[PDB]
Order: sequence, then C-alpha cells, then structure tokens
Amino acid sequence: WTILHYSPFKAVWDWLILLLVIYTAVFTPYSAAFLLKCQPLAVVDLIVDIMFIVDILINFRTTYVNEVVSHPGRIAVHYFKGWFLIDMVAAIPFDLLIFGSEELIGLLKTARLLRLVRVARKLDRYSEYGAAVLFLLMCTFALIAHWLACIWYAIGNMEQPHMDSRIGWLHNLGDQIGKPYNSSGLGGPSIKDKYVTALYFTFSSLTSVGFGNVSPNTNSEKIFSICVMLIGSLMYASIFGNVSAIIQRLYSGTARYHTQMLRVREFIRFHQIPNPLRQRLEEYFQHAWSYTN
Amino acid sequence: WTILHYSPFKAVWDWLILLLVIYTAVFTPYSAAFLLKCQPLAVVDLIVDIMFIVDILINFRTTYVNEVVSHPGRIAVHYFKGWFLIDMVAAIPFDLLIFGSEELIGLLKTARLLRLVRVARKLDRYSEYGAAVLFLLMCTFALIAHWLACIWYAIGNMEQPHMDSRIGWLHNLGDQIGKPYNSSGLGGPSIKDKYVTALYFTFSSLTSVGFGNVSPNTNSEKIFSICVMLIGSLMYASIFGNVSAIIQRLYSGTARYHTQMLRVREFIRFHQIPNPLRQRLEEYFQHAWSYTN
Amino acid sequence: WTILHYSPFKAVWDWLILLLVIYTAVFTPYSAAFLLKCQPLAVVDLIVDIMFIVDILINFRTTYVNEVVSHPGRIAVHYFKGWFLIDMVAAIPFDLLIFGSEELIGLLKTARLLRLVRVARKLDRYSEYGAAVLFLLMCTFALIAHWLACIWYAIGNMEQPHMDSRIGWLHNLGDQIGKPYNSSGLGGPSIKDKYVTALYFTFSSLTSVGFGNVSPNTNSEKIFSICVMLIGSLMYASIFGNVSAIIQRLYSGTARYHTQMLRVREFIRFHQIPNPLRQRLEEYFQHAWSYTN
Amino acid sequence: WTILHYSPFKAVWDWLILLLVIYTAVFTPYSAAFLLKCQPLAVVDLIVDIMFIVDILINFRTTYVNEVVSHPGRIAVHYFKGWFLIDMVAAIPFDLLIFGSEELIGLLKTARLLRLVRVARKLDRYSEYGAAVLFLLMCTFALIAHWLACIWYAIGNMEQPHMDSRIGWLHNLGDQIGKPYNSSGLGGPSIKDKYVTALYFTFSSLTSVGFGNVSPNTNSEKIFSICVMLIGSLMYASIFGNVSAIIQRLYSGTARYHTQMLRVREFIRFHQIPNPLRQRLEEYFQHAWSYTN
Repeated sequence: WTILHYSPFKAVWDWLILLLVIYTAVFTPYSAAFLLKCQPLAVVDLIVDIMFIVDILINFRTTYVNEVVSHPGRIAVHYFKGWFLIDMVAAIPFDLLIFGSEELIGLLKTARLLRLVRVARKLDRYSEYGAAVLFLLMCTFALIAHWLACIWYAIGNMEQPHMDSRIGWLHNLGDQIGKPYNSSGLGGPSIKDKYVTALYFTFSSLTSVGFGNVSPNTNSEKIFSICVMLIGSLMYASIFGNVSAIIQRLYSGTARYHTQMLRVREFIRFHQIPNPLRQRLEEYFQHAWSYTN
Repeated sequence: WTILHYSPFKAVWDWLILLLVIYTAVFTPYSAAFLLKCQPLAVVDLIVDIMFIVDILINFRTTYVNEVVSHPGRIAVHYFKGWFLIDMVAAIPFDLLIFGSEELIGLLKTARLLRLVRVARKLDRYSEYGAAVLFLLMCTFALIAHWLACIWYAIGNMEQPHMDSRIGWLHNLGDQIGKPYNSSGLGGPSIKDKYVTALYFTFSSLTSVGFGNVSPNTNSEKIFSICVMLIGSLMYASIFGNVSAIIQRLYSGTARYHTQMLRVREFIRFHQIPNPLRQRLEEYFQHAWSYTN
Repeated sequence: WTILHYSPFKAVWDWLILLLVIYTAVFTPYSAAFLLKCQPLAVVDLIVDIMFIVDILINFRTTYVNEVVSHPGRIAVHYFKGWFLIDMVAAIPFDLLIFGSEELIGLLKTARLLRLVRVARKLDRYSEYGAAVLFLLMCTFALIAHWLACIWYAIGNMEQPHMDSRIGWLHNLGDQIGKPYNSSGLGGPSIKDKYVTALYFTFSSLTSVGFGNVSPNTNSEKIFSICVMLIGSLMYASIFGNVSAIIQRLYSGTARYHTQMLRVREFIRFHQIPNPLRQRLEEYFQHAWSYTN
Repeated sequence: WTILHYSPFKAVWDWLILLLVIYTAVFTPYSAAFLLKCQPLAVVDLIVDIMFIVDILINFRTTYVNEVVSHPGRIAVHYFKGWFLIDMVAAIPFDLLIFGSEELIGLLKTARLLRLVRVARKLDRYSEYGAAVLFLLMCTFALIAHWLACIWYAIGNMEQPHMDSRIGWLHNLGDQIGKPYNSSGLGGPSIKDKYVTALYFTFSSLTSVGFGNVSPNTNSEKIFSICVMLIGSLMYASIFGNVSAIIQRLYSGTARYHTQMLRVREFIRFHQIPNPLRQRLEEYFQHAWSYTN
C-alpha cells in the first residue's frame, strides 16, 4: 500500500493536521506558562499526540517528486535524509521517559512546538487559495500575540514572588480589579484575569495602542516591551502588508474593471461621443468584460 | 405601469434610500443600546419605516436584466425567488406582533438592520463615482465606530449594576467627570456623557491612540478590546487602504503629468537642449497634455 | 509697464510671498487664540500687510495666458473678474476702520487666513521640484497641528472659567506642572506652558500616540478628539501617502537601478556567464546606466 | 604595495569597519550622556581607535576610478582633496590635548561620530545585498532610538538639579520603581534603570505607542516629544517604507509566481480545458518557472 501525495485523502489529511498544529500552538505554550504546579483536555491532548504519530507512518507511505517516486525504499530514505529527525523529536513522549522535578517534565513538552515545521513544509498546499492564506495570516498574528502573552506572564510570575516591593505588572493587576495579593504573595487574580490581561497587553503592544492601565515598570518588562516594539514593527508591517496585498489580489478584478471603465468613460468625454453610440461602447465593455474577465 | 432601472427617477430613489439606510444604521443601534428600559424623531422613524415599505412596491414594478425583462409576472417571480424574504423581514412592524415585556419589542427592532443589504445589492450604482466611494468609506468607518460604541455601552451597562465593586468603565467615567453614582448604583453620568465617551473610546481604539483616561478593566471589556484591535487592524488595512487608493486614483491626472514632465525634463538635461528649441518641447507637452488629459 | 509672469523677478516674488503666507498661517491663529485682550511682532505685522497690498499692484501689472496676454486693460479685467475679490477682502485694515470692541476686532483679523488661497493659485510654480513639495507637505502637517492647537486652547479656555469643578484640560495642566489655578481663576500655567502643551497634544493626536498626561475629559474635548481622529486618518491616507510617493520619486532612479541590476544579475547566474565575459556585461550595465539614467 | 578596491581583503575590511562604526554609534553617545563624572572597556575603545587610524593608511594605498588609477601619488592627492579632512578629524586623539575638566573632554569625543560618514560613502558596497540592507535598516532604527535615548536623558539630567520641584521624568521614574530621590539628590534609580527607561520611551515614541507610565511634563521634554513625533513620522515611514519594499523585493519571485499562476488558472477555467490537457498546461508552467525564475 502507498498514498499519492495529490490524492483527495492526502489533501484532507494535510488540512486536518493544520488544525492539530494550531491546537499545539495554542495549548502547549499555555500549559507551559499558566498551568505548571481523565480530564477532557488530557484525553484530547493524547488523541492529538497519537495523530501526530500516525502522520509519521503516513510519511513512510507517501509518494514524492523527482515526476512521482513510488518505491518504499526510496520513500523511507527520502524521509530519513530530511524531516524524520524533527518529526520524531516532535513526538518522543519525554513525560513517559524522565523523572528532575515535575516542573522540568512539564516544561520539556514545549518540544511539541517543532510541529509548526509541518506547516512550514506544506506551504505548497496551503498558500494555493487566497481565502486560506488570509486565515493563515490572521492565525499567525493571533498566535504571535498568544505566545507573547505566555512569555509576558512568565516574566511577571518570575518577578511577582521576588523582593519586588509591589512594582511588577501582576501586583498592579491585583490592585486594579480589587483582588490584591496577601502579604505572603498568595491569593490575588484568577488564571482567567491573568491570561486575559496578558493577551490584552500583547495585542495592545503589537497593534501599538496603550490604554494606560497595563504598563511595564521593571527592567525585564521594559526590555520585553522594547523587543515587542521591534517584533511588532517588523511582523505587523510584513503581515498587514501581505493581508493588504491579498485583499488587493481578491479585489483585483474590480480594481482592473474601474481602471478600464475610467479609460472608456474618459475616451467618451474627450471625443464627446453621441448618445446612440455612447450606450453601445459602454454596453460592449460590460459584455466583453463579463465574458473574458 | 413599470419603472426602468436606469431612469432618472430610479437613480434618485436609490440615492434617497441610501440616506434612509444611513439613518437606520445610526438610530436603530442607538435606540437598542442607550434608550431601552410623539417626539420629532419618533414621527420621522415611522415615516422612514413607511418609505422602506414603498421601496418594496417599487421593487415589484422595476425592470431587470438576466437584455431587459419588463413583464410584471417575470419581475415578481425574480423578486420572490430573490431578495423579497429579506426585504419583508426588514419591514415587519414587530410593535403589532408582540405583547412579553416592552424590552423584547424594543430589542427585536434590530431586525431593521437588514436594510444594510439594500446598499450591498446596489454597488453598481453606489460605487460608480470616486467622490461617492470616499463618502461611503468614511461613513462605513464612522458607522463601525458607532456600532462598536453601542456594544461597548451594552458591555458597561450590563456590569455597572452588578456586584462590581466599582471597577467597570462607567464607574470610572462617573469619578472622572465629578458625577459619581449613589450607593444604589443610581444617578451618575448623563446619556450624552455616556454616548460621547463610548464613541470617543471606539474611535480611540480603531485609530490605535489611547489617551489613558478611558481604559478596559473587566474581562469582558478586555475581550471586547482584543476584538476591536483585530477588527481595527483588518478594517484600517482595508478601508484606509482603499481611501488612499481612491485619493491616488483621482490624483492619476497629476501623477502622470509630473512623471511625464520629469521624463521630458531629464531628456532635455541629458541632450542639453538649447533654449530656442527647449521651450517648443515643454510648450508642446503642456498643449498635448491639456488637450488629451 | 508690465511684468512677465515667467521672469526671475516674478519667480523670486512668488517664493517670497510663500514665506509671508507661512508667517500669516502661524501668527494670525496664535494671536487670535492665545493673546486676546513698537514691539517686533507689532511692526513686522505691518511690514507684511504692506507686502500683501504691494502684491495686489503686481497682479494688476502681470501677464497671463488664455501665448501671453499683455494689455493692461485685459490684465485688470481678468483680475477683477477672477481672484481680486478674495485678495481685497484679505487686505482690509480693520484695526483702522472699527472702534465694536477689541475682542471682536482681534477675532475679525482672522480674515487674513484668506491669504492661504495665494498658495492654492500657484501650485504650478510651487510643485515643480520634489524637494519643494516635501517642504509644502511638512509645513502643511505642522500648520494643521498648529491650527488644531489654537482650536484646542480655545475649547479649553472657553470652559476653564465655567462652573467646571476642575475637569477641563487647563486645570489638569496646572496640577501636573506645579502651577495650580486658584478658585478665583488666578495664577495657573504661563502662555508658554499652555501653548507648548496644546501643540504637544495635537501632534500626539495626529500621529496617534497618547502618553497619558493630557487627555480629553469634557464633552467638547471628546468631540474635538473625535474630529482630530477623523482628520488625522484622512491626512495620513493623503499627506504621508504623498511623502511616501515623493521620497520614492527622489529614490526612483536608484530603485530602477537595483531592479534592473537584479535582472542583469539573475540572467548572468542563469546562463553561468564565465568571468572574462561577465565583467564586460555588468560593467557595461553600470556605464550605460550612469551615462543615461 | 597597493590594495585593489574590489579585492576580497578590502571587502572583508569594509565589513569589519561597518561593525566598528556600529560600536562607535552605540558607545560614544552612551559614554557622553550616562558615564560623565586600564578598564575592561577602555582597552576595547583604544583598540577600535587604533583600527580607525589604520583605515586612513589603507585609504592612502587603495585604488580609485574616474578604469582604475594605481599610482600612489594620484591616490594620495585624490584622498587629500576628498574625504581626508573628515577622516582625520574623526581620529584626532582628544584624550591627550586638554587639562578643561573631564566634563569637556567626554563631550568633545562626540566628534568620533564623524565615522558614520565612512558608512555614508560606501553604500555602493553595503546596499548590494537585500539581506544586508535589512540589517542596515533595523540598525538605523535601533541607533536612532538610542541617540534619542541619550538626548532624552541629557534633557532629564540637566533639568533634575534645577528648581524642577519633582515634575521631570527622572523624579517620576524614582517614584514608579520605589527608588525615590533623597533631598540631597543622592541615590535614586541606577544607570540601568535610567538607560532602560530612556530607551523604552524613545522606541515607544518612534513606534507611536504610549503605555502611560513615562510621559513628558516639562516644556523641554514636550518640545523633545514634538521633535520625536516629526522625526518619527518621517523616519518610520521612510525606514519601514524601505523595509516593506525590500521584503517585497525578496518575495518578488513568489509574488510574480502567484500573479502568473492565477492568470493561467483563470485562463484554464475560462476555456474549460479538459483534464488531460490541463495537467500538461500547469505542469509545463511549473517546469518553466522552476527553470527560468
């Protein structure tokens, strides 16, 4: 048995694995930042790990181009000469292999972020349709915002229990919603209050608006904000440059239409064309356009 | 009788209905957000509901293309298999169909917003002129800012009477203008203070400038601000992408004129054309340009 | 006698009147907003008014085109039927003709802002050079910020002495700089403190950055800020759209040079041109480019 | 001996002198602003001054063009009549020449910033590669943000020992991090706290976001922010205008590929091409594109 890389199954499988990479890009950074000390998420997370292992076996049973190559020896060698290393490191369950506290074991599952490479390889499939690349550009923006929300909470939570004298962003969140910390550094805002504030501040930093209630005070928070002003000015110019270019690509029929309509309209004015002829020129352009695009 | 879809009457009637759709887009969300619990505005609201019913009668009596079709049976069946459902739901007077508190009758009149579809149906008329497209783009921006101001006041007003402990944006507005709420959660800012502050905050969010006085504190206000930063970055890349394109399209006389005058001037400097001949080249280009555009 | 409109005198005079229009555009709005009830700014204002009256005599003695028309009667009729009405209204010496209080007379001298039309008439001269239209664009941006600073000070100063309860931007300025207003309306910030703050707030609003210290609190300050958010967005779609285009126009020879160099370079790589030949191709491109642009 | 200006030694030397000009552009403004009244950095600072003197001797032995000129006497007089004056003043040992405080000597050594002219000359080398001009454009942005951070600290530090009355940005910093300034002016924020806050405020100002904690209060701070809103809106639009153009230039093969692929895709749909012929058309287009770029 072997799967053809252009078959309708392999198309549906690559679009299914895109959604499981988006699940990984959301819930791995979130669990590593907010949750370090069956449940519905624990069974879903195991299902997703099993499907990323099935995808390794499919990559030993799929054709490739040099026209098609269809022999299991030449297929398995092509995978071992390239991506099989990264696809295996993205799948080794170190949680079942290491014991050294459970903080390290829970953090080590960040190795799953190598699954983003399965989206970097397959841009030949995903970038073919203009409506699908708008979804990838908005998910790239919302995932850059989410990963920065996890780094920003890690930076805050590694300074909140310090000899901080109540200066870092989490102590100010405690005051601002009426949920102050105890003198022990314990209690205070919930995980929803802290995550929603960390995502709000990083969309605020990336889209360059500051409403004044969350702001960086410590040197680590200021250095993070300088880095997010550099990331924001590159990535927002590149992403919304590409979103504008793809919107201009989708609008390009109407953009060419109004341009050629203005040529015909201005030619009619310049020659002062009589009405019985004028209607025939304008109706002809509407016919020749709606026939040929 | 029958109306031609290209007649000067049907042109004026479509440009009149645009102003009644802009009236609907302003005053229906405003009434549903700020006024729920005759005036000159109430008799005008009835007159506008009557004119949107008269427009259904005109749609049963207009010719259409699928060359023109003029037979009333083929007109009626095309409308009934087309927009008549949406046009009728936009015209139902729910005041006469429901009797069970008054708040349901007030809120259900948001079904009038289906009248926005009467603009999207007719972009062939409405988008023909660059001077009309600039008006529609700046009204679409100012209407998105207004609809978000109605949603932002609903989010504030659905938390202000709660067990809030004075954290939401309406309590802060009361303090910031010297109009605080009494212990019952009553009194506070006026409807003018609350509307002008909501509209100020959503233009502030959409144009990405935060002056620091209005800011989102509760998780619903932060999640709304995350949504307005996503909407605002797509909308500002699309609307102000198109507004600058329409400005540069209307500038396409001057842009070609400067570029061609520079090509001629650099040709003159490269060949070092003597003054007796040079003026003939530049005066010819001014004549040929002002003749041909 | 008569002056030829292309002569070096008339060229130097038109570029001198641009500087006197820029003087008018700065110092008339400033005096009419900040300084309502010899010194250098009293005597220079008379010297400038005389030069704007001398310019009316030059317009009665200059050639025009409808080749040139040079007859003094056909010049005088062409000006009397054209711009002379506006140039006369922009010259009436109300200081010497009204006695009716000074608070009206100082405001009535804002009629001098009709001198801005003497620039709109002459864009054929002033737009000829790419470096001169960059100067007009940066002076237009700085003048829009200055005129808005005068409107923002008028809005602040027309509410500060009201039953305000210390809410308008001028009371907050007094508190922030350690120069508080007394309850009598006495003391408070100096005219430099009030002007530099109003110019800062309107560059802040137009470039969409809010540092959090000046913010609009009263309903008129919020309605002003909504107008500046609508102005600043149309202006960035237009002024900084044009500054981008003019900077790319100054860079256009170099932008074409790199584009054509990469086409030569990729042709050389695709054919793998040997070194003895390759230099003769890529040095010939540099010779042909530097010789001809 | 003489060095050929195109040789692989002289290429590596000009890229090494770029990195030493970046060292000068960082550490000269910083030392003149923050460090005013051998050491591990003073040895590096001397080594770099030696290499900027060695570069003058290399320029007395480098060939030049008007085909190449090889003769040392024609080389020397061309350098003496050209850049030698600026290159020499950029290398005078001002450590040795004054006895007149260290406060003058540290200010005087800002003349080393004339080494930026060595990069302004050689843009024929440095701009050749698109990935090198991306590195230059992000270094120009980070260096403008750093030079402004040094001017902003010079403003705050010159006003702080005046009759400031706790209004200027450094007294606010002292309070906001819990390191308040003592009545004798001793202690307060460290040089890391003051520099990281100064750099944070200038990236904040240039990228037009204000998080509300650092803000300009005094008139000189506000006039500086007006200048950074002018410099920011010109430089950010020109730098990220050029980064946008360079990212589009590097992507241009793929942008052309999508444009031409969608012409072929629309042509195939318009003519309704059968599958046996369709595959031959689009497989030919991919074979052709991957061969010719």
